[PDB]
Amino acid sequence: QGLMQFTLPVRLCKEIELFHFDIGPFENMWPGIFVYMVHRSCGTSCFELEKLCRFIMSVKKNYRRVPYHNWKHAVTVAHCMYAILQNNHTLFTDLERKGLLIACLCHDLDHRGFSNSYLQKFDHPLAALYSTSTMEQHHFSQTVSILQLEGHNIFSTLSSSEYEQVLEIIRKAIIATDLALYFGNRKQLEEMYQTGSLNLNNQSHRDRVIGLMMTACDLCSVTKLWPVTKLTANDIYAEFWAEGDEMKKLGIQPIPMMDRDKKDEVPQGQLGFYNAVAIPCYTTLTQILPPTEPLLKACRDNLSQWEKVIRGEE
Ligand SMILES: COc1ccccc1N1CCN(C(=O)c2cc3c(C)nn(-c4ccccc4)c3s2)CC1
Ligand SMILES: [Mg+2]
Ligand SMILES: [Zn+2]
Repeated sequence: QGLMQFTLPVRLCKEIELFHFDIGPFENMWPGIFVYMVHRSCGTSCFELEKLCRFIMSVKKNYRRVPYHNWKHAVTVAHCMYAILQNNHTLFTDLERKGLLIACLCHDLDHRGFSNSYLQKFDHPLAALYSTSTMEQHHFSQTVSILQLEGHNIFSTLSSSEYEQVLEIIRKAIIATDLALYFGNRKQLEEMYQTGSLNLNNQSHRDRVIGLMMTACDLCSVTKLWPVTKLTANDIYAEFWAEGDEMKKLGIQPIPMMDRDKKDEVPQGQLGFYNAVAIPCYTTLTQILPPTEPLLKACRDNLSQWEKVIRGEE
């Protein structure tokens, strides 16, 4: 370091502060974008540049060449967390700022493009090792593995205490990306916010709020400009339909979402997801953290674009 400030071209320098930023098609700039975000979000001092770079490149190596759950998704989810943190400066601890961008970059490590359900019906060894949140316990495991490589300990300055705290933020943040867990997490938050029992000084409450941030960042393709949203959906479904094919190979009719013979039902499927998942997620998030409102507004814009697709207005 340490008078070595990363800088981006002007258009990226400005637009990276906005929730709807797309990191672009130049894979070799993504490490640079992430370090930029860590530097501005956390400090130039929070991590040793040499170690941070080495960690980022091993994380990248451990993402697979799958249509959707890839390195670009990792960096996209970390950019949404960066926009949330930078719009809510004073609400987060020094440990939280450190751990959350790392959690986001690692949250789908070694994803194979298959759901927890498929692993369970295939009888994959991971499903025997981890009975719930199967892929998410795997992703956390891969994170600890990489932190334990020589020259990869980006947390080397933390005390024993702070190190266990930061790895516990990361574990909880990554487990929360299991959408099966989102529904009750958001119900509890909605009740806590409305009865006014929500207390950010309660560690158990902070946990829930970071859980919700993790779902928000993870689903953030629905908060992009329509052409980004529309073209990402193609990647999402290319994984869904492969999984559907693999279900049929086990002798199991897949759900329609995964059946490539039911492509026609995609736009109605997106409506259900926006209504049952996305809109509620950003709504409750915007109640807890008012400056995240642009994510809700962009989500509602994309809902209305999918209504236009159904009405043949596109
Ligand atoms: C009744 O639903 C449930 C009830 C209890 C537990 C689990 C569920 N499932 C909910 C659905 N599940 C999904 O993975 C997802 C389905 C879709 C669809 C359609 N578009 N996107 C998506 C993602 C990211 C961006 C844009 C669009 C997603 S992600 C799995 C779990
Ligand atoms: Mg995941
Ligand atoms: Zn993800």
